[PDB]
Amino acid sequence: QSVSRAAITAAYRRPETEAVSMLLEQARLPQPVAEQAHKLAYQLADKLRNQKNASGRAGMVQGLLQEFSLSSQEGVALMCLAEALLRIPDKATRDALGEPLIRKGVDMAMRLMGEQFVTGETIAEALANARKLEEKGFRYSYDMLGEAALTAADAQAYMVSYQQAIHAIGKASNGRGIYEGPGISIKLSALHPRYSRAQYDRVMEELYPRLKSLTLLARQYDIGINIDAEESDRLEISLDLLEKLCFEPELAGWNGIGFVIQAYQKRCPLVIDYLIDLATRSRRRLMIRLVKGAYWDSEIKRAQMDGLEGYPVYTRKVYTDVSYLACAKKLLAVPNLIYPQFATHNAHTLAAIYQLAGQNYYPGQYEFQCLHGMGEPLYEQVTGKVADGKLNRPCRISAPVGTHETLLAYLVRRLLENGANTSFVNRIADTSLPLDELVADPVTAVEKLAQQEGQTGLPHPKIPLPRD
Amino acid sequence: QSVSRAAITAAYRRPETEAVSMLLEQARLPQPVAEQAHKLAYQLADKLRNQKNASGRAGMVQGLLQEFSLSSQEGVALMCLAEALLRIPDKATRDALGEPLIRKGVDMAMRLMGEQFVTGETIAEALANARKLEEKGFRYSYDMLGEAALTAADAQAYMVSYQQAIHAIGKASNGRGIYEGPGISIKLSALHPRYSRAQYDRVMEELYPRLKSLTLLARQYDIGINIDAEESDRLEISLDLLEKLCFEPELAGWNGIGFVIQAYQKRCPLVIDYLIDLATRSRRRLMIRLVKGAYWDSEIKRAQMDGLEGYPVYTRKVYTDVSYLACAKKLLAVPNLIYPQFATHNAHTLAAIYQLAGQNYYPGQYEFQCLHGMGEPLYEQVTGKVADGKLNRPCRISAPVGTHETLLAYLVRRLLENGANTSFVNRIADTSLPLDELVADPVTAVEKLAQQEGQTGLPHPKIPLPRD
Ligand SMILES: Cc1cc2nc3c(=O)[nH]c(=O)nc-3n(C[C@H](O)[C@H](O)[C@H](O)COP(=O)(O)OP(=O)(O)OC[C@@H]3O[C@@H](n4cnc5c(N)ncnc54)[C@H](O)[C@@H]3O)c2cc1C
Ligand SMILES: Cc1cc2nc3c(=O)[nH]c(=O)nc-3n(C[C@H](O)[C@H](O)[C@H](O)COP(=O)(O)OP(=O)(O)OC[C@@H]3O[C@@H](n4cnc5c(N)ncnc54)[C@H](O)[C@@H]3O)c2cc1C
Ligand code: PRO
Ligand code: PRO
Repeated sequence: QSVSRAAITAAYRRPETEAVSMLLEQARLPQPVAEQAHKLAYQLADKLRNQKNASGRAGMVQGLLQEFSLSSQEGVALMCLAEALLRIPDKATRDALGEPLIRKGVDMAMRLMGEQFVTGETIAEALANARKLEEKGFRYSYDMLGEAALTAADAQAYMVSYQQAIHAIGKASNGRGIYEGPGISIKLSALHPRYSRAQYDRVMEELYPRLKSLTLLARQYDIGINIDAEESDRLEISLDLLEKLCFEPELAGWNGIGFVIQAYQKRCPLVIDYLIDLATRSRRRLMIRLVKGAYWDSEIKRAQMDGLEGYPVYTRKVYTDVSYLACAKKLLAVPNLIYPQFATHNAHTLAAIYQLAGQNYYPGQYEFQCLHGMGEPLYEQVTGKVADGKLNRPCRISAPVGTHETLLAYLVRRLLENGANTSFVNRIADTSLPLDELVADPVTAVEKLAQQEGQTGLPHPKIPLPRD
Repeated sequence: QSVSRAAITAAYRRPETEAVSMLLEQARLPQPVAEQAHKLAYQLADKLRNQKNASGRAGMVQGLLQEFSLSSQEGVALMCLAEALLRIPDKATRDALGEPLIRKGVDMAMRLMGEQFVTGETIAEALANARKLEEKGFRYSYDMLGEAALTAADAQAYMVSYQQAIHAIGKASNGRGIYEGPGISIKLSALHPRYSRAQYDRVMEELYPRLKSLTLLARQYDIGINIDAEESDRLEISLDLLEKLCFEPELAGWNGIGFVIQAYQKRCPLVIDYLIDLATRSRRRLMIRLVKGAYWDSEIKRAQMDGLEGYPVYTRKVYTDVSYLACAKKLLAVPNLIYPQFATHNAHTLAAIYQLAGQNYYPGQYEFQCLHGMGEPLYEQVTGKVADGKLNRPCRISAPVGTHETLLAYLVRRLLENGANTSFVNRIADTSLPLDELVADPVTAVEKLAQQEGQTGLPHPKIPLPRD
């Protein structure tokens, strides 16, 4: 292994106290930036939570809930009475006065809950919905749903669907290019049967030609093509496929190759070192999507079943936040080698990146990204003209495309993300949680914990090492 | 009285069978137009009701509500189970498994329900919220809340507030003119103490100088100034004030004077004849807002208490719809004399006007109008580029401005409008009412009734003549 590859391998499951301790100073926002990040986060979160005055309206209630000392069911009864009285037109009059059931229930609940996250059933239908937000400065990346191909036929169907999508998106793009125009994202698990346990030689012989073919096609249309990151035990093979791809003669001089890295992995900073080296050696700018990570629940369960030395991911959410900030700094440092794409729905994460990116923004410096159905509310404050009170930073929406038959795995990941009490999108709905706690700085949070617990970066109390 | 004024007076309370019979053929859409109106209405209503697939989602439910023959509380219990099961991260595991209380209650319920209809507490705050929709082709008219001045001081305060608003809107308009730029609306009841019973000589001596002053000021900024229509027994005096205003030398050649007429009045078509004559004599194009009418409940109660020969308004909602269509045709016929502004939230009314207005639309031919908090959803399909799937017709939003202390009377009118089972905005929420019934043609509805009941335009069965 190369120096940078060896360093990745060695960091696979290193102890959390150690990993978190190393990240801390790399993630720390310089005091001035910290404060600007705080103010911007607070404001973003305020406008988002209180768009329709959901807090000021709670305040008006409690103001009467005390002046009369009434209960919940009490105050409501009064409002109904007041409503009925307001429907009196004249003021004077008002004044004077088996298993299939279960199998189907799950299918239906998935489809009902899933609609909000799907852009369209077909690529043409998704493209049709693009202009509305593209006219406002948003960009799109299309995500053909369907993964973990089980058969050769499965993988073939996915391959054909991706090709068709690229032709369609590429015709829609119409020369707009990899930054300003739409792109596509692909899952390697979709292109090779039984990817989860696939061996190196079969992946190269079979998966790679498909990856190359799609990438050449994307390049012909000059659209971005991004490789999604999946389970942690596929990181290594994904790097081998990326390595090989970046040295294809037909791809020389083209900067449309994109790759996701997951901040919840202890390996993330080390993967960045490798990528910086790869960009240098292959003479290109890589489009790098920095994400926190979508498979956390399964990663913990997987590690606990394999009874290994440790976890490949962090066990406290705040450590993932710290990792993301440290990694973001590393990416922003090398604008000649990387085009960073900062995927987040978290107002603080967004504000911190906005500040870390420094003065003198230019369009091709970086972009934000979000998931359809989750990020638009927040990024409506961000993408757009400064005169209209926006930040004038581009956001690319990831737009799932497919029918109910391909929706399951993606939906479950969205359920987990939205429903977790640690998630920003969950906590911002909790009007009992003060904005300041919601946008609290992750580094300072970690230092608080370290003081209270006796050392930095201890694992989650409820998540012991697999061997315990 | 002039011929046209005499004809108004004589129509004040004419029998509904007679009034409705006269309107019917004036309102009838020529067969071809009728069908295009139907298709457009249907489509507008479909997109509005089913924006987030609220009907297709009901269809998916009932499809299982039968395949298992489960009740409402039953199906829900299943969805919760299916939701909990979808939160299992791994598929294998999932598979294997006193009076102040009342006085305050009314105040609070008003403010809570009222927020959705108010644009801002102050004119500057309302103006600040303009760009978002003005950038999309919407226009605004600002409605300083507060009416029925009881004292001389009250009316003075309203006068001062209107003046300040005109300066602010006029500075915001910045030369955009009466069609493309924002304007203001005023209530005469706000400018004169105890307007409801005010005598002709005192109104002219006191109200008129204030009306003139505001209109001259509006003209200096070249912004529209619209006179709201209020209770029916103030129609006559409002016409006298308008008559006088239109002959002011300082207003000669200026077409920014606006005036509301209420289609639910039997007098409406006759008022149009008068207005057409007034525009001719005073040598101007009048901005005429055709509305159905906001005071129906009070009008019925007022007439029943005065025990007069009949009602000044129709007693069936469908007759008001017919009156509006007939009046709309009359207005569209005289583009040199009137700039018609068609206020409606009703998809059929809108579609019918769109068709009646004929081929070869030009911006200054007419506009649509709506109330803030009620019309934007519908007009998002209407105002905008044809390429984006819109109708490319302008809509002017009426935007209430003021604090909770001025909100009461307006809110009650909105409660009545929204809550009435006869209102389009109520029925469109009723997913059990088929789109075709919702957008049913009013003339054909009236003819159906006439066949079933034995004659055309009979009063509402539940609303006898006041003397019964
Ligand atoms: C355009 C786009 C593309 C994406 N592509 C991928 C992809 O290819 N692969 C993928 O894995 N994800 C991908 N993601 C999504 C992603 O990783 C999640 O949306 C994300 O982790 C949420 O981060 P957040 O800052 O919005 O929310 P935040 O609420 O700030 O953080 C949320 C989360 O932190 C983590 N976490 C939660 N609990 C813990 C814990 N106890 N210990 C340690 N970490 C914890 C998680 O990673 C998690 O989702 C993509 C997202 C977008 C917007
Ligand atoms: C910009 C703007 C300015 C306005 N200015 C005024 C104004 O100065 N004065 C004013 O009075 N209104 C005014 N209105 C509002 C108005 O009159 C109501 O919003 C309106 O009547 C609703 O009509 P619609 O076509 O949207 O709804 P629809 O549901 O199609 O019709 C609604 C209604 O029909 C009528 N109605 C209801 N029941 C009956 C019945 N049993 N018999 C006969 N008629 C019935 C009513 O007039 C009523 O509101 C204005 C509205 C707007 C948008
Ligand atoms: O599949 C997922 O969950 C993430 C989110 C978009 C694609 N990668
Ligand atoms: O006051 C009302 O109710 C109507 C609606 C806007 C102004 N005239």
